[PDB]
Amino acid sequence: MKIKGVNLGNWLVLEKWMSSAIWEGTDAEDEYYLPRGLDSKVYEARIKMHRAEYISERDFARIKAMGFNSVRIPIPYFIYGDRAPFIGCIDELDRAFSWAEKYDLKILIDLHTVPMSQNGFDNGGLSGVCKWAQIPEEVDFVLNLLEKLAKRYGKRKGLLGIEPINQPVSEEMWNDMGVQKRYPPLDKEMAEGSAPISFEWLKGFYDKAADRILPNIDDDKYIVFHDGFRLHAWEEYLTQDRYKGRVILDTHQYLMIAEMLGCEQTLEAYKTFIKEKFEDEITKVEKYVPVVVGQWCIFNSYCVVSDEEKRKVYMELSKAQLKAWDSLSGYFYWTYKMLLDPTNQATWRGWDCWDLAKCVDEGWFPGRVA
Amino acid sequence: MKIKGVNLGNWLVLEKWMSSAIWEGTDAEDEYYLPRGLDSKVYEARIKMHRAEYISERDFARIKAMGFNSVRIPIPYFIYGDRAPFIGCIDELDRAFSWAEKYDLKILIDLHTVPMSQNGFDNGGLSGVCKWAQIPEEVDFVLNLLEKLAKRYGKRKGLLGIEPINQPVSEEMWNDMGVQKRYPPLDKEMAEGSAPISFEWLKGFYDKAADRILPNIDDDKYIVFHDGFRLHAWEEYLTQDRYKGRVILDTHQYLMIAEMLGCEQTLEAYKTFIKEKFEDEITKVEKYVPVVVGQWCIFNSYCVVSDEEKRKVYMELSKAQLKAWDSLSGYFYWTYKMLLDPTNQATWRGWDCWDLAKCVDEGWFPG
Repeated sequence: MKIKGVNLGNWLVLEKWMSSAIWEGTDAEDEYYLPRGLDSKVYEARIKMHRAEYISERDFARIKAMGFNSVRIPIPYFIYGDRAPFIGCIDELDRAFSWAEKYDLKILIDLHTVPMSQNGFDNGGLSGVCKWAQIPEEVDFVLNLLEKLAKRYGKRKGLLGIEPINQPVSEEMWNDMGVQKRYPPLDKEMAEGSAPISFEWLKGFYDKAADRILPNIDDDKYIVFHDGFRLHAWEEYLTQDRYKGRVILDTHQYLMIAEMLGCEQTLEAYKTFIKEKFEDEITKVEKYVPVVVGQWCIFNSYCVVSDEEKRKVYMELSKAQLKAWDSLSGYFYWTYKMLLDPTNQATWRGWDCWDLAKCVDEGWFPGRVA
Repeated sequence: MKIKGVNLGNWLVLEKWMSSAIWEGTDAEDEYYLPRGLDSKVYEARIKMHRAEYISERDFARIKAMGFNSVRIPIPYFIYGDRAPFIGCIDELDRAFSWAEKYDLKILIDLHTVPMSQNGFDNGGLSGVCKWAQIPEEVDFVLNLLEKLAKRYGKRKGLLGIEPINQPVSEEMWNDMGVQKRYPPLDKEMAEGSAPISFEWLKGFYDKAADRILPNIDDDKYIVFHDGFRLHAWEEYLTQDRYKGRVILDTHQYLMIAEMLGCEQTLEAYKTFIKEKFEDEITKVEKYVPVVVGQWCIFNSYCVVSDEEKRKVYMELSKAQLKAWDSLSGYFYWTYKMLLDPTNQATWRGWDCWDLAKCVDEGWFPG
């Protein structure tokens, strides 16, 4: 297994910072409140235009041309069109499968959002609220959704696997990130009582998700479990007989943490950090379960210095991380594409490196990975 | 600078065949009728999303990375926002200039559409109507618009030049192409009296446009005159002393026209046509005036056959035309980007080669 991938962030699951136009004229910060700030016909028009334009067949041709073999697609819980006022997008996912199959790429379906949220992050669609796991109706809704998706795509050549939930927040991450202040909730009463998701509860959900997914996908397909921010917690759970050869652990690792931990802002120090904190630690998990780094990037404060120097640095950080991931089962860069405008929004300078295809065009990431 | 360019078709000037989402739920065939088929708030939402998503900074980075130095940007006559119900797009053009200057690209501003049309083509915004040149008030509107744009951008590092009007239709084109049957007018009364634009009228308009543009652009910038489908008509006009060093002739050349004229649909026949009808003829014009081939592509009916042979044919047609243009002042591929789905909408198989960036990714055009 050598998964070389990109994420399709901000396509079917909106991330406000990655593109401004859909948010114009509203005060919404997240997916949940966007339709509440617009006339229904305007919301529909913007959503449908965004989904048609942001990712299309030509993007799959580009991803293949860069040497990737896989794509991770964040999908929303409302994909089947059964959760008003949100707009379904099963047709978009169907088209993605057709384009992946044309270009000999495989898709990891990533259920990125759930009703009432698994993390309270803005990327989860509902800022500052984290109550999904406390609401059995919505847990059951998600399990039914996962079953439907497995039945729909489980025999497809273009399926790599299914990830039952992105980024279920741990107690440590919930407290350390100060989630409800970092992503302040609009409805304070909706937010009160929110709780992080315990390891034991998550294992129980994973058991049920496996019961819905594994019987309904072909025997070469994978279930991909997010680490729930507990990289080293999963040996006993993921070495169970039912999972042998059928599972991948997804961990998300951002280079920017090096600076917070005191890494010197030189290439030599960043490369040592990548070797020690990323390669050396994560390969310990690879010993007993395949691991993909399902979100990572080259963002760093040093490059936020001439343009030539920042190009040199970005390229070396790309190569150093790619080298680390060669000791694992693979990776998905976060993210393939944004619509950032650092030329005119000067405060976003240093942040366009989260757009992988743009990194390639700037000389910040290798032109080909295979 | 040898001009190595791509067009930004379908960005600010819509062309229905290149993307479907904006037309959903309507039977509009062109720019003019789109707002007539939608609630105003829906039209505005769709136009604004399309313009934000279709072209952005990352596209200028890609164009530079692919080795181009120039973009040709079709703009609509309603760009300043003064022609209801259409939506202005000065901001978009201003952003294009900022991105071009960041990436060391130059912009040819191409006025692609005019009120009541210069060609009756769908790409002119109003199918089957061609009356602009018969309406002095709208000719004047266009002259004022060109003057404003020349003043706004004429001192900018990122400006290559200004093209006063795209594809003003000739008598021969109007007759031979059967424009009004190919692009039938929705409103027969509006279309009544449509007529092609004569060479003598066009030179008169060019004199007026040059008076609005040339005093307002710097000496390293150009007025770019479309040939009006008359490649060889311009020697006397464009060698006047006042135009020396300030002018480029824009000619549009499509390999598929060879098929209409009876060319065999083989690579060898296409290459012969490219050498004899493109290179050998257009280089005669380059001898007396700079020429750019402002729209061209690799579309051919042969490729419409194994994927590998299709790839080799496309790459050879790219290389053969690039070789032809090497003896000219430059070119702009039509077009940079489309949103076709040939996988699911098989009508478009063989047509995605009009998307230059996708050509590069398929190995149909040199990296």
